[PDB]
Amino acid sequence: VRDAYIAKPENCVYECGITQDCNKLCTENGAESGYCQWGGKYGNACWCIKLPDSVPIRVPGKCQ
Repeated sequence: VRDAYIAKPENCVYECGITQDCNKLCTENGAESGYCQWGGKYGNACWCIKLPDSVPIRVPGKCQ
């Protein structure tokens, strides 16, 4: 597993600061940890700590 910017398909980010449940969603997904990254390359997004291969992250492209 490895840290990264967790997201939801199709290639879509997960805004935070309003839900404040990144740690829960991340953990449940199978990640070691997670939180709300307020200030990232693509703005505010739910960050994930230690994510399994099966659970990829947001990739550079369009959303569907």
